[PDB]
Amino acid sequence: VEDSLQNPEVAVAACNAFLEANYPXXXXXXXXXSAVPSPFANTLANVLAAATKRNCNVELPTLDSAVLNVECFKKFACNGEYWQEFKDNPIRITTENITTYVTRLKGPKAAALFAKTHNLVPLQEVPMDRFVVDMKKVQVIQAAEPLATAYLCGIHRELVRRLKAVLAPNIHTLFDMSAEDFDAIIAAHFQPGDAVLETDIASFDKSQDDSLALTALMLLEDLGVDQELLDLIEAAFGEITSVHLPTGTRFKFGAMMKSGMFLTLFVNTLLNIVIACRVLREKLTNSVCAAFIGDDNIVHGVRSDPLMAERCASWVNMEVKIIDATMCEKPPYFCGGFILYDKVTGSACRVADPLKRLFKLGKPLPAGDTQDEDRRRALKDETDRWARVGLKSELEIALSSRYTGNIVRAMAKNFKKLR
Repeated sequence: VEDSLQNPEVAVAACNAFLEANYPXXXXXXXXXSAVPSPFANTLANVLAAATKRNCNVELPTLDSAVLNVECFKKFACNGEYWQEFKDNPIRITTENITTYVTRLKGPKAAALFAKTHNLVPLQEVPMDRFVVDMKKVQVIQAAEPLATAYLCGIHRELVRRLKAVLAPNIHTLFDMSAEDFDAIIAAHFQPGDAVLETDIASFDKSQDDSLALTALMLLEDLGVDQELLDLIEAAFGEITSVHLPTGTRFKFGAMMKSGMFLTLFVNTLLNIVIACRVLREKLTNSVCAAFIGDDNIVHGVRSDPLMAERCASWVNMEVKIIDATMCEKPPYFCGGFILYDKVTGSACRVADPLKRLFKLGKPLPAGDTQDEDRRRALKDETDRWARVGLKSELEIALSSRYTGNIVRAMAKNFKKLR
């Protein structure tokens, strides 16, 4: 009955019909990791506008809600340490923090000559005046742009791991996390029949609650982001993330804006954590494992109640959407894939996602673009992962939950599915 599919064109037709039926190492769709238009990075622009209204304009019912948000975040997801130590010591990036950037990106002698080229006095904080200038607020000196980019990336790395410092051992973020670390975390705590609360947030591309922007600002301040770093980020992006990008247009941005995108994703993940602290409360603290990335989160051992939703809707312009899931029954989704249970090995693993991979190969690929796995071998090997018998039934029920239903055989001829 599955014999037609091993023709490539019946396969592509079944894929088109499936992807029409359900139309609406860790692809989240340095690093430390025909559509609707939205700004370059909306949430960062919101945060900087809130920073401007911190003094230019002064909003109780929003600032009080922001305070309640920060205190829920600090009580339900944090161990309770390093807050005064992080406030009393704002983030300052050294010349060593730039070496470990230029070496890990281009090499040791590159960093030697770079520091050697900008008088990077070692063990010393990088003096901001070497790459930003006041006007008579601040502005990037157009001469040395790589320095500003490197020190923005240093801010990003320090923010990431300081968040890692403040959070409780059960709260996990996908930053700085190797695939095998995530594998171990997933395998230790996910057995067949476990309850998993999955959550999506589909509105980080639109105006915040404004209390959420002010919350993110306060949490960045508590992490060590002072007014000077704020001024730096303003000069870097305060005139860039107010503009929408043409949908259907390829852009090859510089590194400063990949870093802007990075702390945008960071602020989004922070807001995800605070929203989960807001909805789950104690059930988040006592979970043995909670994972967050961007607008994706899963929480182990927690099941919904009729009254999570009256708080899920408590945000304007936000669509916070719960999903109840059960290991091997409702296989949960997280960050471009499912959490299945390989059960020849007897452990839970995370594997990628056919709907998203196929909707991804629905777009054309040129030759100038590097192809680590061209001609659908990146598809061949995870077809081999989800067409082996320790996974395939758990996956077919996962897709019964998501979405014939045996498209994995149709996925094996490559350039036909692009259409």
